[PDB]
This record gives sequence, structure tokens and C-alpha cells, in this order.
Amino acid sequence: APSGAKLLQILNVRVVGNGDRVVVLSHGFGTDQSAWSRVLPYLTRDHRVVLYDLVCAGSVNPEHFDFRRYDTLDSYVDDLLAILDALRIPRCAFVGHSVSAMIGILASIRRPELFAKLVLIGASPRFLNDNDYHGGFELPEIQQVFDAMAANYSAWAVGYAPLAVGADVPAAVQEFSRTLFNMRPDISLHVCRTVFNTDLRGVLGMVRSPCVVVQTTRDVSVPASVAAYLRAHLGGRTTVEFLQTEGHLPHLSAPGLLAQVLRRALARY
Repeated sequence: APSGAKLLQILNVRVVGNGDRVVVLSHGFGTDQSAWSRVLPYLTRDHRVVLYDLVCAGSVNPEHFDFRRYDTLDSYVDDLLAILDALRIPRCAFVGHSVSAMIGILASIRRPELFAKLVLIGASPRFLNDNDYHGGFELPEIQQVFDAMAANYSAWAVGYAPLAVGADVPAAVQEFSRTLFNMRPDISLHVCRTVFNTDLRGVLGMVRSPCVVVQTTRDVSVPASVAAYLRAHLGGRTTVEFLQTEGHLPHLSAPGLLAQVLRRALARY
């Protein structure tokens, strides 16, 4: 597996901004680090911002996608820590969307002194239901996503993109579809399978970093009740912030409102 040093190029690592307060921005499924481009200038005057692409992003050469290594989220965590260690960053705030919120939770447990604060957007510890637990999906319907992605990825993408964006923002729909279509279909399916096989409920109590959970009014993959569950079970001091906007991708569809929350969350850590 590639070293942290090699990952700096493979994952298109970028470091921008001023100061010694470090913020890492980690994008979610179906995008790449360009998803942060609209909120980024709200952070770079006050923070040193580290950006990178998950190995599944369309902007990463498909040759580096190890279908063995990456069938667990633990390997995505390995990559994040390797990048931060290569950059010689001992302490940071971490902002993760979607799968990266799960990666952030796992990274905080692996390296408690490295993560001074987590900000989780579109966050869920488990997407499948379980008795007294509402995740949003039953097993036969995650299986329906899989069959649709495999049978007709392009048609699945055009249907999913407006649902994910949620609000009526056509430039966000087109920009998300573009990065969804840049992904190779088999890699896209593989990451989705990995995310739906992840269940972090049993380790939330092991997180000790303070956390801010960012909740929008409506999220196709995250039920409103999930944020309360995270606040109840995360092992650190946790606050829920409410974006009065609709959708799963507020960094695409409502950058100004999102930036207000991020600046508040990242003021002291």
C-alpha cells in the first residue's frame, strides 16, 4: 500500500490558507475535493486548510483503487492518517461529509490527540434500520440500489443527483452529477457497498473529540432522528447545528449558510 508521502500525490493533497490552526476537509460519496470550492474562501483567511480526494474519487487514477484494501472504511482512515503524518500535522479540526463523517469518527478513535474537533455533515453511524434504530434503509432496498447501479449506472446517477441535492439548485445538481459520472461505475458501487456494511454505533462512545453535527432540514440518506442519536452516543461533548436549507450537499447548494456554521464550529478548538 502507498506510503503517506506517495498518498500526497495519489490523493491530490492541497494545503491552502494562513496560520497554524489546521482544518482538514474530507468530501463524501460521489464528489471530490472540488465540492469544498465554494466554502473554502470562508476558511482560508483564518485557517490552514488541508484538502484531499478519497481514493474512490473520479479525480484519482483508478489504478490506485485496491478493491481488497478498500472493502473496509478502516483503510480510508489509514490514508487520512498517513497524509496528516506525512504533512507533520500533530493537531487539527476535521470536517467530513457523508462517508467522511464515518472516516472522521474512526480516525478520532485511532488518534485521539490528533483530532481536536470533528464537524460531521450529512452524518450517520449506520444507514440500515435495526429495531429501535432508524437508519433510513431496509436491506432489500440497499440491494435495489446495488442492482440499479450495476444494471444502469448512468440512469441511476441522473435519478440520484437531484434527490441528493434536495433543494432546487440546478447548478448543484449538474455539478454533483458531473463528479458522480467521473467515478468509474464499479468503484462507485464498491464504495457504496462498503458504506452500507459499516455500523459505527458500537464505537461512538470511544470518540473523545468534541463534535458538531450539522443537520439540514431534509437529507435523502440521513433521517432527522440520526443527529439526536449521534449526540446521545458520541463519547465527547457534542452539539447539533441546524442549517435551514434542504439537502445532503449544503456545501454545493447553500455555501454561505454552511460557512456561517463552520466558522462558528471552528472558532475555538
